[PDB]
Amino acid sequence: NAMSVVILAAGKGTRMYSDLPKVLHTLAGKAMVQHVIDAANELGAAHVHLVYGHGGDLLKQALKDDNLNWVLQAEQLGTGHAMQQAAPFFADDEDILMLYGDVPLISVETLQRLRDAKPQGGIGLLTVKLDDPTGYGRITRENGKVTGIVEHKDATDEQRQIQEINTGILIANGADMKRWLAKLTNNNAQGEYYITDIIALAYQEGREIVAVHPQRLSEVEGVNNRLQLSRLERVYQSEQAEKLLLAGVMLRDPARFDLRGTLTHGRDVEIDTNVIIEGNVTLGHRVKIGTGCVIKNSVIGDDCEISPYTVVEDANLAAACTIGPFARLRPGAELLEGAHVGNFVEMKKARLGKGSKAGHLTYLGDAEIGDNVNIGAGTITCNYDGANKFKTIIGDDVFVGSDTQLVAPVTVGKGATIAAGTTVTRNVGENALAISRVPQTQKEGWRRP
Amino acid sequence: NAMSVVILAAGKGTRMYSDLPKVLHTLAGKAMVQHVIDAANELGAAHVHLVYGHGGDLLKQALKDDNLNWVLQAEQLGTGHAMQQAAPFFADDEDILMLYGDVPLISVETLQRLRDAKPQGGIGLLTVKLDDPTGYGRITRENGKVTGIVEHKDATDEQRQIQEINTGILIANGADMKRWLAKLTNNNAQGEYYITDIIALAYQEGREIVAVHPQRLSEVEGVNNRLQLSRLERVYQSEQAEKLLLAGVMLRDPARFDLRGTLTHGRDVEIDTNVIIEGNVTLGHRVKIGTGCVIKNSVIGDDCEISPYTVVEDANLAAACTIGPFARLRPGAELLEGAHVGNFVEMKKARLGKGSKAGHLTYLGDAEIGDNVNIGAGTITCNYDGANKFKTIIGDDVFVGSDTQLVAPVTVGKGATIAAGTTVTRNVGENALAISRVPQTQKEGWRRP
Amino acid sequence: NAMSVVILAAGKGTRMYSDLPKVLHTLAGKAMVQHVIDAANELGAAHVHLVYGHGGDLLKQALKDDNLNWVLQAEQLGTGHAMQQAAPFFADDEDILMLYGDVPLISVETLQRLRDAKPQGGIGLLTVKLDDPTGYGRITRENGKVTGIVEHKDATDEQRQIQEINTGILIANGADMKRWLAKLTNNNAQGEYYITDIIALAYQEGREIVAVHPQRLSEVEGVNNRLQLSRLERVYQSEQAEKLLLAGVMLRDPARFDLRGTLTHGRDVEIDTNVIIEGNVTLGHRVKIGTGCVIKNSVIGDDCEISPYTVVEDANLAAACTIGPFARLRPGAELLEGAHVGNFVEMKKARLGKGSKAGHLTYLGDAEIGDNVNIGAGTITCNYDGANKFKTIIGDDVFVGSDTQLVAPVTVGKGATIAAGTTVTRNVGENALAISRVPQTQKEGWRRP
Ligand SMILES: CC(C)(COP(=O)(O)OP(=O)(O)OC[C@H]1O[C@@H](n2cnc3c(N)ncnc32)[C@H](O)[C@@H]1OP(=O)(O)O)[C@@H](O)C(=O)NCCC(=O)NCCS
Ligand SMILES: CC(C)(COP(=O)(O)OP(=O)(O)OC[C@H]1O[C@@H](n2cnc3c(N)ncnc32)[C@H](O)[C@@H]1OP(=O)(O)O)[C@@H](O)C(=O)NCCC(=O)NCCS
Ligand SMILES: CC(C)(COP(=O)(O)OP(=O)(O)OC[C@H]1O[C@@H](n2cnc3c(N)ncnc32)[C@H](O)[C@@H]1OP(=O)(O)O)[C@@H](O)C(=O)NCCC(=O)NCCS
Ligand SMILES: CC(=O)N[C@H]1[C@@H](OP(=O)(O)OP(=O)(O)OC[C@H]2O[C@@H](n3ccc(=O)[nH]c3=O)[C@H](O)[C@@H]2O)O[C@H](CO)[C@@H](O)[C@@H]1O
Ligand SMILES: CC(=O)N[C@H]1[C@@H](OP(=O)(O)OP(=O)(O)OC[C@H]2O[C@@H](n3ccc(=O)[nH]c3=O)[C@H](O)[C@@H]2O)O[C@H](CO)[C@@H](O)[C@@H]1O
Ligand SMILES: CC(=O)N[C@H]1[C@@H](OP(=O)(O)OP(=O)(O)OC[C@H]2O[C@@H](n3ccc(=O)[nH]c3=O)[C@H](O)[C@@H]2O)O[C@H](CO)[C@@H](O)[C@@H]1O
Ligand SMILES: [Co+2]
Ligand SMILES: [Co+2]
Repeated sequence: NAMSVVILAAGKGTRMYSDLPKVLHTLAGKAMVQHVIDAANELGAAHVHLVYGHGGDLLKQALKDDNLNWVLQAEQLGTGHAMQQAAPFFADDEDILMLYGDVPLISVETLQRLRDAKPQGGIGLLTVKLDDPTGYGRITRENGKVTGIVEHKDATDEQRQIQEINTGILIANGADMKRWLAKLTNNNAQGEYYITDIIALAYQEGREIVAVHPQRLSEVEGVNNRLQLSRLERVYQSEQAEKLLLAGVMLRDPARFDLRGTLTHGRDVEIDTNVIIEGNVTLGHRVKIGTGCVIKNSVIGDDCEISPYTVVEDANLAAACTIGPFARLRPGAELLEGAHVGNFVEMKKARLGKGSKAGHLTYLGDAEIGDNVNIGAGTITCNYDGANKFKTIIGDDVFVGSDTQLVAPVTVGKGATIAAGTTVTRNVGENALAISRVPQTQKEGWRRP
Repeated sequence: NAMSVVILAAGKGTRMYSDLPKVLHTLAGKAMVQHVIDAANELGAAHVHLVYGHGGDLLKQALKDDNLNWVLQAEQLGTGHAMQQAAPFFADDEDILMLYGDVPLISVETLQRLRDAKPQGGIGLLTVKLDDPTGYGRITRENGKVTGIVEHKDATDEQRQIQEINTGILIANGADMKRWLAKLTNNNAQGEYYITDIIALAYQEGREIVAVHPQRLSEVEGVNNRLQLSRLERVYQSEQAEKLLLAGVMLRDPARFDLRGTLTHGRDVEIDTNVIIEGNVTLGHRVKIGTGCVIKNSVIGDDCEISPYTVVEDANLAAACTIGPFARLRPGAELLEGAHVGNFVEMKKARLGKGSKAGHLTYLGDAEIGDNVNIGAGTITCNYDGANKFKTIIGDDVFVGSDTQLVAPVTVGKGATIAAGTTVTRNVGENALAISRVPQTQKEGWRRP
Repeated sequence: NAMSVVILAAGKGTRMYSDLPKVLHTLAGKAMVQHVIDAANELGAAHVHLVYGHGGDLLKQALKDDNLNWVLQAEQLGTGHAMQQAAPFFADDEDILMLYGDVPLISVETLQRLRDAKPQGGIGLLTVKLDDPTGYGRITRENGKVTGIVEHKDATDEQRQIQEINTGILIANGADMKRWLAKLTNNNAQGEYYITDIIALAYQEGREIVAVHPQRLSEVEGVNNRLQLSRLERVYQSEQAEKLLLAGVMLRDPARFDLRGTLTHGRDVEIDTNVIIEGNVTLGHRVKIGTGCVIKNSVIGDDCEISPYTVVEDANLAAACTIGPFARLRPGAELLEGAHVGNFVEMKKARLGKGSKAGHLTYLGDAEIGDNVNIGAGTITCNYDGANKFKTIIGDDVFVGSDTQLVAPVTVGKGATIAAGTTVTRNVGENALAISRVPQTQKEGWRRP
């Protein structure tokens, strides 16, 4: 079938105390409204009409989906009024699903359910029964049939007793929506245009409204302040964790895990406490990730062991690598099979070959390191003259003594050995020993301050 | 009006298994009893009478408030007896509020409520209804009026059914308190002096006792062991977190945040998981604090980005700074606008000028660094001859090569450049290149062990 | 009395999505089944019969207890059938307790209770009443007496209403067990051998079955997937935490603490958030452990202060030491009294004497350091020529300048002083100043790229 989605995101989010549009505040690493658009496109929406009021600049900057149609609502005179603005783009032959930009957790499964329930020529409405229905539009039925919605401000003490409430999500046909929308007036408590009136209009036209319910309450919870955003973030993380656990991923504490992106994985992956996964992360089989690690946009091969407090960004680790604790891999770091990176080591745009080790207090940037190479503690590749960055190349079987600086550009041939404390400014030959050392001397009977 | 507070802190805290007075064990970074004194002074108490038994030495050492009057209770013969000791200092014309030193969460709002309820010449009593009232003094009323309190040991099976219990907090007039206190005897189950008897004495004198209730149960919960202290700590942290969230501060996980001091803040501040705030911390607008950071007594300007696992103490960061991950700023560290501090870098009593960068494996202590300065990786300021510490000064536009030691005291002029691996013992001129390098040589066909 | 235990561990654990036997997946640092064996031996079991199906190789590899008797169950035809295999080794004069290898939390106290309840010649059965008894064997009683168990598949709608269910744990005499086991047939819903039938057989023999209940539900919860394992891990950690709190150990957040081994401790020990304890750890009096520390198999003396994010393995710290933040102690690290280790410092097979300090960016391996020694920042002991490792010895009162490398083997005598930036290849005399420095020179008017 055909269907388009309209997302209302023109409301003011003052209880957030922010200089950023409310629907842009993130949850799980992404804008609240991006979550809604994702569900919209995942549902098959043909067009996605974003109705906004202000901060349109900040909005277009952050939102760049293709099926995105921007609709301005200069004045917020109500949800019905906001829909009136988008109406012009509705297709008589297409279904129109309405959503809120501040209700991020709504699921596609529930939206698919609502979809299939919409009566022909009728309306699909999503409702939930709440313990305390205060503030919500009340659902009135006659002989068991939905005949309308009474906003909290307008309901009578008696109607206020109804616990079935309107969540705000509904689907109808473009043409229908258009005829009803045109007949809206604002004679009411709030003195605005209620999109909720269309339920009545449709009913007295003979049409029928069907009400389906969500799988969970959080599915239709809206965000008006940062406490509510916080709450939903935990709900989301708890769901993510459950899925992973049931999928074979062991989490040492599901309450202390955060997934802010996408995780692909093999079998027997084990993740300890307080680990954060961001962007796109791929883990091979039997990968072990110690406590406190932050992994972002990286590939980690089979049998890798990431020790506690290790930060990895845009890195690529081949099989059987061991890194950490306290290691920092920056964009471009690559570790071939069996490579080892110890504590207080930083890598950026550098490849460490098979079986090579960089054990301690080392900085490797803009470097190409061969296999079975040993980088002594304190080694640093000085890759920047203050204007340009230069490359350092270290061949296979090289042994770099502790506290060596390699002033780029420089190449060290296979099997070379670099004396501890050497400042390397010139290429080193294969099988040669490079050194720039002052012989050690002594001064007898020396007294300090 | 006039009012004084009496804090009972002379009881034994044996279930703590500690060599430190029970009321000194901290909650949220401060002694349990300091919490009570804070509420007392915040309520306007004129005098605060601390009734203690032992560890008076450790107590005076830790408690140094001005309105503090120490009252010794050599023997713990009961709460009534403890009040008898403080009685001599009560003012006939002042109200006397009684509190417990091991009930830290009592709120000022609830204490203010009790204050305004106290009948003229009567007593203000705080009561709570509990599911299991075992162990607590039972509140007896007649025709709906509080006529006394029956301690658990003395109540009858029937009175033990009463669920309204005495929390221990009450307020009365100095003179009244004095006449009643003098009439206390210890004929009872426990064989001690119950301050709770004054309720009866006042009633048969014709006076009236009013009972107000707390806002929350935790408000009047007492601490007898470390599990209970733990519980209250989480309650306290949860309240703190809520306030911040509602005030515009985004916390990625309110359950993984700890505030042990005071936090001032601007708008759009974002705090990730497991961050600890201690002492007095001020955050400008849009400050981002990554996971695992510990921030103590520091000032952080607008737009600063603190990366994961960064420890900051008594530091001052100007606007737009970026520090971490794995950075350690010690007392005296100062970063001017746009300064950058990378991983595995430590600063102590050192100022890093505008746009200056200290990227990796570096230690800067007792240093003054100008603007647009670049401190190569591995650089260390050797600020201590073993007896005294000395200052290092680096002018603007200086470029310090990797692995350079600056033996203090030394000054590097503007625009100078220091060769990688240099040991700087003498001042460097402006626009000069300093170096102390051995030319690199090679030994052909070298074989390692 | 005499008693042997049989542990069924031959079932398939497919919902784990693992290549490792289900009962080998760990909880609190140890294999699920090791937990059961521990309780078995702690209960006094004489023999422990492990009934397994596959992965026997991986099982024997990981399990090496002495009283362990391996019984193969090539085909899993039911629990009764599995017991039939172990039957041959039962002693007519001994009690036989049956347990599950995937029910790790069962307690010895509850097992001791079941023990003492077993009627003479009867059966001790453990039962729990569940809200939703679906899937569990149903307990049928007549006139209040247990007369059998009806498996869920076989119960009638009416029997399915019974909420008292069989947990699977039972104890009986060897001889009895043997006669009943021999009379089992598999005419039933599942078409297998139910060990649960023996309850009926015993009843019609005139014997009596007694049902005792566990202290907590988690005690008899089984693990079929990683979500359930996760759940139990938290239950276990929560219990551990409670015990410690009640024993005098202060935990800043009992929900953020993990004990995966054994902890011995003194008084007033304080542990902050996110600390992990592994293997055997001993803490003296008043030890303070900051947030994020990982302590494994170490000894920590009185008054030690471990700062945030410090990793300690197989270390030994004397009294009053201070280490961290960001410190890494590896196997063999030893700190004598009052020693200090700062940030970004790593130690391995090295002893730091009384009052000695290694403040920053330092690596000490295979070293012996005397008392009152000061290791300047950037110091590194180059303990490996690429084939062998060598020892570095530093006498008392030595002062090592920043960025010094000590090429092992080398000895520095008492009171010596090593100039900053020195490469030490030869022994240094007592009270001598060692140096290998190029005098600093300057090049006027130097311009960078
Ligand atoms: C000192 C340094 C700046 C010189 O760079 P360079 O210009 O490429 O080296 P050059 O071969 O051109 O010679 C430089 C000058 O120093 C002098 N020089 C070289 N080696 C010397 C030594 N051992 N002793 C004294 N003077 C020496 C030369 O005479 C030469 O100038 P000249 O034209 O008068 O002969 C450079 O080697 C260095 O240490 N750079 C820093 C790299 C770094 O740490 N980067 C970190 C990136 S994050
Ligand atoms: C080596 C060191 C101790 C000398 O300090 P100093 O006394 O201030 O330096 P001085 O100029 O007084 O001269 C010291 C002696 O060494 C000798 N010397 C200096 N430079 C030398 C060189 N390149 N080669 C050989 N000998 C040298 C001098 O002859 C002099 O003694 P003299 O009186 O016999 O001539 C010092 O430079 C050093 O490295 N200090 C450590 C700083 C540090 O790392 N602090 C960390 C704080 S946490
Ligand atoms: C350079 C190094 C490899 C030499 O080791 P060594 O063989 O034990 O030292 P030796 O005394 O045997 O002499 C080595 C050679 O270098 C030459 N040499 C020594 N000092 C020199 C100097 N200052 N300048 C030039 N050449 C020098 C010698 O002539 C000698 O060879 P020769 O037989 O031709 O005379 C060594 O000192 C070193 O730096 N090792 C690395 C240690 C390390 O960092 N380990 C980390 C473990 S994780
Ligand atoms: C009249 C109406 O529709 N009532 C419904 C609306 O209440 P109500 O009108 O009170 O809801 P809100 O004011 O929060 O607005 C709903 C959503 O519409 C957006 N918005 C609102 C006004 C506007 O002019 N433009 C705009 O884009 C808001 O940004 C928000 O995303 O949602 C409730 C659920 O939350 C339902 O139970 C109510 O029946
Ligand atoms: C007789 C009396 O007052 N009973 C009240 C008291 O019980 P109860 O007397 O049982 O309470 P506690 O023994 O815990 O003592 C209360 C507080 O008084 C202090 N203290 C106690 C005795 C002493 O000689 N000196 C001293 O300073 C303790 O340190 C504690 O801070 O508190 C309960 C609430 O917790 C009330 O429900 C009881 O009605
Ligand atoms: C017939 C029987 O005994 N029923 C009991 C069994 O159910 P049920 O037979 O359904 O239980 P499971 O299939 O999970 O097996 C129980 C335990 O026995 C092991 N196993 C099973 C079959 C086999 O051939 N070999 C083997 O070693 C499993 O690995 C598991 O550790 O446990 C339930 C509690 O969990 C009880 O309420 C049921 O009354
Ligand atoms: Co060096
Ligand atoms: Co160095």
